[PDB]
Amino acid sequence: APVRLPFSGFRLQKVLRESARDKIIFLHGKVNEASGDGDGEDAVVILEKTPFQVEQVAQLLTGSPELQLQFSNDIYSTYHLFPPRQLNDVKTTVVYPATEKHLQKYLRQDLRLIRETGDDYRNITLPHLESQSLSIQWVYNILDKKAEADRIVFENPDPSDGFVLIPDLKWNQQQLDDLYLIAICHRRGIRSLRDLTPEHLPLLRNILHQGQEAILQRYRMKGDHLRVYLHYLPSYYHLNVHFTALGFEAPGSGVERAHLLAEVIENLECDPRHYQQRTLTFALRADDPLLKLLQEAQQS
Amino acid sequence: VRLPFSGFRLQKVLRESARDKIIFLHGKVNEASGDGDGEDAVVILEKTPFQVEQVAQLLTGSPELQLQFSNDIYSTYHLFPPRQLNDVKTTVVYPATEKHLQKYLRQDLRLIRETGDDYRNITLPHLESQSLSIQWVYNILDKKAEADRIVFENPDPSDGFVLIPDLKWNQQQLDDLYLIAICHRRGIRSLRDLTPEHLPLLRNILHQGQEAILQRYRMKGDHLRVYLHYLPSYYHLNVHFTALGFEAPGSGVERAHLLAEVIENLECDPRHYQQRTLTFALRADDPLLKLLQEAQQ
Ligand SMILES: C[n+]1cn([C@@H]2O[C@H](COP(=O)(O)OP(=O)(O)OP(=O)(O)OC[C@H]3O[C@@H](n4cnc5c(=O)[nH]c(N)nc54)[C@H](O)[C@@H]3O)[C@@H](O)[C@H]2O)c2nc(N)[nH]c(=O)c21
Ligand SMILES: C[n+]1cn([C@@H]2O[C@H](COP(=O)(O)OP(=O)(O)OP(=O)(O)OC[C@H]3O[C@@H](n4cnc5c(=O)[nH]c(N)nc54)[C@H](O)[C@@H]3O)[C@@H](O)[C@H]2O)c2nc(N)[nH]c(=O)c21
Ligand SMILES: [Y+3]
Ligand SMILES: [Y+3]
Ligand SMILES: [Y+3]
Repeated sequence: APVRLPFSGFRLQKVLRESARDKIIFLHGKVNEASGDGDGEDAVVILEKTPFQVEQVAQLLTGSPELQLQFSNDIYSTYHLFPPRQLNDVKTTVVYPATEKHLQKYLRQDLRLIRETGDDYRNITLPHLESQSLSIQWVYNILDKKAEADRIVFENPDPSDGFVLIPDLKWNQQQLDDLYLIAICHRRGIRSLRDLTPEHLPLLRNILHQGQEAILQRYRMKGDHLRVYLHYLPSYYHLNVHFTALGFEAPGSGVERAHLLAEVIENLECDPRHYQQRTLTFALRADDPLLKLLQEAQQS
Repeated sequence: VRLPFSGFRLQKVLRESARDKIIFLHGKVNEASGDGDGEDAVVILEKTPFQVEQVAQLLTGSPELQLQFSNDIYSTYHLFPPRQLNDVKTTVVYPATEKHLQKYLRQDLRLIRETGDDYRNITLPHLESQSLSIQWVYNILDKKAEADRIVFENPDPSDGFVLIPDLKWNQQQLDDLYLIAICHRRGIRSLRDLTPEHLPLLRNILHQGQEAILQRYRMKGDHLRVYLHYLPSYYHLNVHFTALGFEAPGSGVERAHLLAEVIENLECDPRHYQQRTLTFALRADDPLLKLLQEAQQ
């Protein structure tokens, strides 16, 4: 049965980000303005065109589609095609209420690289962690079985080395070409790559190997078809591991943010304090006060 | 108004990108008309970008949604919009030749984790017995070709390099800035050949390359993603310099290795790149792939 948006009204305030490459748009709206004090609340709505399902397209092309001709020369032609309902799914994500930090995170990237030494992290980034971080209530809801419980693909229930593997928020689950799952560990308080020590080795291994094996069983997708990594910086500071189809150029899979789990494990095995001592490189928005702070300590 | 053929039997997905929302299909057409004799067609379909005004108006109307899930402040849905937002850009090549098929065909990729032993025992012998020609590189290094495109050169034959635009950058804007640095010293095949003896050369590429980009384009270094491919397509050490804001093809974690970190790894771990396992993707029809998989079973 069809539902509604979880608020009334949407009045556009700002296009936060738009891209013709992946055909996505991120909108900041005011919602629920006819109640209470009348100022309404902030919501983010993300709309993304979906990947094609090849069998449905071939079936369309076999018939008489609704078309307009845009270009035509000799053996080459371009049309505008207007498919029937089934091919028209738009993937819609809603963040509501959206905080100021959400609004900042999605906004128009003017990004800059920074190389963060271990000491920068300990002295500058860690103390200012709160401002970088979004609520992880959603993570607790999965781990506590209060949301997404029927989406769990695999769970190792061990309170220290265990994890839950679920389809990622970004994936609409309708085809395997952009397969994307997230694994969140049961153990609390591992903020990021920086907290990782050899004590986490059994946890990391179970994520990598039991995650791959669960994906093989559920989706028939082999491990050499997967690109499995974490982000630094993450947006949610509870360790989370992304399992993506290798054939999908996943957004956020760039060398300036993604770190392969197999390699994180081998670094820990070669070098116990690798993630507390070494320098990690990532991108921050140009006006991010953390950037300013990090730049300042990099001469002063 | 009509497709230039009738009927479509799918033959192969030649290529697709679930990130770019495009697919390239080889079909047989006219199989159930004229003769029975099917002709070849390529049809490329691409989703269209959103227009702000159409989306804002759809959303104020409280629209047509099917819940995927919700958790806390987060929820996701399938939305089936009115016709105006559903446009698919459809490109037809008809009749298609075998040369068109070849142009779009792309092999699927498979991941491989190459040990230090794997490289010594399998990969390097395979490389010794044939690779893509690096004549174009030699020709640049000694100015027979592309001397009119040089952005910067350090002539030192051990520790120097030429910095030049990459062929795929049309140079008309900074948004997609793409340059390549090629070292003067011969016989550094890739990352696997790197030792602390290369540190002067790596540091030069990083530091003088950023300088050059700064004087040439006014682009500061913290705007730059600077890295090597592994595997490279050409086996003569080359470093890529792209605008950070450009999500460049080949800058993914499964291929790209930041130059600054490669330098720091050498400082910390002299033999890193001969001993440690490196991870890359190969085309499913690459002879090296079956070689490595056989070795590893
Ligand atoms: C709230 N929530 C989040 N996820 C998942 O948790 C991970 C946290 O990663 P993370 O902390 O490493 O960093 P992110 O910046 O979040 O990575 P991310 O947002 O992936 O950033 C990478 C890039 O993708 C871009 N992006 C964000 N959404 C989309 C999208 O829907 N489509 C496309 N094409 N790009 C998107 C974004 O601009 C950024 O450059 C992410 O994978 C979330 O989807 C959730 N998964 C489930 N099942 N349930 C939830 O309630 C939930
Ligand atoms: C010949 N040439 C190349 N470049 C640049 O040097 C860098 C080498 O990087 P690299 O050695 O790290 O390898 P790639 O980035 O994979 O390179 P790439 O050239 O993309 O190598 C791949 C090629 O093989 C082809 N290819 C890629 N995938 C497939 C596939 O799946 N199937 C088939 N059949 N072909 C494929 C593809 O068309 C492409 O031409 C790159 O940035 C090049 O653009 C050149 N630059 C200048 N200034 N002058 C030149 O003459 C010149
Ligand atoms: Y108020
Ligand atoms: Y008021
Ligand atoms: Y089927």
